[PDB]
This record gives sequence, C-alpha cells and structure tokens, in this order.
Amino acid sequence: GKSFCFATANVCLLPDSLARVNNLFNTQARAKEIGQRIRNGAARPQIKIYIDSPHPDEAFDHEVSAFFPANLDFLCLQEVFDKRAATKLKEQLHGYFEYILYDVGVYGCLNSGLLFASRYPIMDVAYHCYPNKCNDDALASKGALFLKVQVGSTPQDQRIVGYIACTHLHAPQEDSAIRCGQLDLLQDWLADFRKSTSSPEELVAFDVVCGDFNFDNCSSDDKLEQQHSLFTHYRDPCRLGPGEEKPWAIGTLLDTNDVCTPDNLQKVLESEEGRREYLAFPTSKSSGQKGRKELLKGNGRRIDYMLHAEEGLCPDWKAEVEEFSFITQLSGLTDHLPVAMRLMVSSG
Ligand SMILES: [Ca+2]
Repeated sequence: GKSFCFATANVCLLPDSLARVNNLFNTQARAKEIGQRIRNGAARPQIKIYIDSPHPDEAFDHEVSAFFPANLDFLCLQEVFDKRAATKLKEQLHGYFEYILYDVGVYGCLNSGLLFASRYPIMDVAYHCYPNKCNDDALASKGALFLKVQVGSTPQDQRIVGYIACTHLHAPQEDSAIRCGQLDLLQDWLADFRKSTSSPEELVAFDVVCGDFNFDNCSSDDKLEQQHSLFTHYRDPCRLGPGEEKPWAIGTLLDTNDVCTPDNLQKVLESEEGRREYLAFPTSKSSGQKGRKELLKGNGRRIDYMLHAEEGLCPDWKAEVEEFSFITQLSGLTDHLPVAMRLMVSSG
C-alpha cells in the first residue's frame, strides 16, 4: 500500500507587541528555527531497527518522538500570526514542502494564523471563519481551512484524492457551548466542501481533520465537546471513548510555569512524573491551580487532535492508522506538542 503522513502543530508566533517581554530572541528567530527543525525531521529518517513483536498493546505504532516524522506529507500549523515570522517559516519549509498556503482568509484581516504545507498538489481550498460577533474587538480569527489534494492516479487513469481540514477553535475554558457550536459548523463545512469539490473519475484515499480544538479528553468541564458527533465520523486514535483516554495518550499543552532539548523532553514525557510536572492538567476548582502532583490523574490535557474518517473512502481500500506520535522536536520553541499520524492505504 501507500502511506501518508500528517502533522499538526500550534507554533505560537505572535507579533512582538503582544508576545512575552524581555526576550533576547524575537518571533522571527523562533520561526526560522521551527522551520529548520521541521524540515530536518521530515527530510531525515531516524534509525528503525527490526521489531519482532511490534506494538502489542495497540493496532499501530505509538510513541513520544524527539522528531517530526520522516517523509511527512502534510503539515497544519496554528498561530502563525506574525507576517515576517511566517516568511521565515515558509523559506525554511520550502526546502522540503513544494506547496505552502498561508493568508488563507482569502479563500473565505488575514489573521487566521493557519498555514498548510504539502508535498502533494492542492486541488481546492476553502476557509470559513467561526462566527464571533464581538463589536470588532477580535485580534485573530478562529476558523477552519479545507483542502483537497491530488495524491496519485490509478492504472485506469482515475485521480486519487484526499481531504484535509485544519482548525483552531474558541479558547476560553468555560465556553463549552461555543466550542460545540463550532464543532457543529466544522461538521457541516466538511460535508459542504466534499460536496462542492465532488461534482477523470476520483477515488478518495483519506479524509483527515486536525487542529487545536482547545478541549481535552479527560476533564468533566469539556464533557459536551468530548461527546460531539464529529468523533463518531472522524476517529480519534488516542480515545477509548468520551472523556476516556487510551493509556498511552498524553497531553499536548505544556505547563508554562532552561535548556530542554528534544531528547530531554522525550525522556521527561515518557514518565508519569515528568508529565505531571511538564504538561497542563485540569485545574483544581477550590484552589484555581494545578492539583498537587500525587492527586493528578491521567497523562495531561490533550487539546491538539489528529482524526481520520473510516467512511466515505474508496470501498476497495483499507485506510488505517500505521503510526501515531507526540513530538518533542519544538521543545522550548512553543507551548504545544505537535501531533502526527501515518495512515497506510492498502488494497486486496
Ligand atoms: Ca497559544
């Protein structure tokens, strides 16, 4: 079969006027470094020795990786706001990705923060902004970007295509109903885009959704979003059910409260104690702070998602998860862990 590799990352590239003060390095410097690390991870495979009994607790390989996956095909970034930093980032990503889209609001202020990079041609693109009537006080726009990509051809001259969507949802922790309204719209727009670009014959290899959803799969506060119908149609490889994580799933928001290299963070996040200290956990309501280490449960708030549809694909092909990874390659450069997924598309 053919393998396709996706990654999502919130890279926190704000304008210097709004970013943390008293920094020796600006947003442009971090952006260049993020772009170089992504390129270097994607371009160079890590040593892969033979494994005789691979992933015995799951249907696919899963890990906390110090690198972006080699042979990455599609990259969805959020919070790419600073234009000069976005330029540095594009210059660096260009060494690996042939098709880069930024300023995506034009396909709907250019303040979505979304960037998409692809090794495969982009056939169609749509951007939709989530409604936010706020007396014109929003500094950024939250929204969803929809892509259709050309990924090959069959021996019968049928075009092989794939669908990708990336989004950044409403952030305030108490605003559960607003995120459910946004997920309702994301569901509607995914179907609208599929219909508008469906109209050579085409075979669908995959249909992926990713992004910074700003809700976890472990706290009672996010219970309504966890139960949303989107998860019925777009499968979350880290989930056993609403509010129930698989044992190997970890949080993706770092606790922002010192040289920590990708290898160091990897080792830290492979331990329960390191996760309790480095990752965000649901805040205790009586103190308004992260609960004492010994009382924390699970592996942290996972708010960055990487999902795949099982329905709607070519009936003759099995598109399944091959690998799922939480990435530490941007340690010190952003407050989220990038998430990646490889899908193996096979016949027979
Ligand atoms: Ca942020």
